[PDB]
Amino acid sequence: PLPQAQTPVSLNEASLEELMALPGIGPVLARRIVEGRPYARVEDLLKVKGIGPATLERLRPYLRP
Ligand SMILES: [Cl-]
Repeated sequence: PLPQAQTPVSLNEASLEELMALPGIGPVLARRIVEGRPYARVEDLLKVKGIGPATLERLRPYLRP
C-alpha cells in the first residue's frame, strides 16, 4: 500500500522499500532503479532493464525525478 503522503515518489531519492511500493516494482527492479541513478527525467527509467513502456505508462502518475 503506497501511502498518499509519499507520492509522487522520487526516482532519485526514494529508498528501496519506497520504490517497492510502486505498482509492478519488485526487489529486483527497485535495485536496478537505484543503481541507474541519477535520472534527469522520468523517461530515463527506460534505461533500466525490465521496465518496458507499459510498465512505465502505469507508473508515470506516481513518479518525479
Ligand atoms: Cl520528469
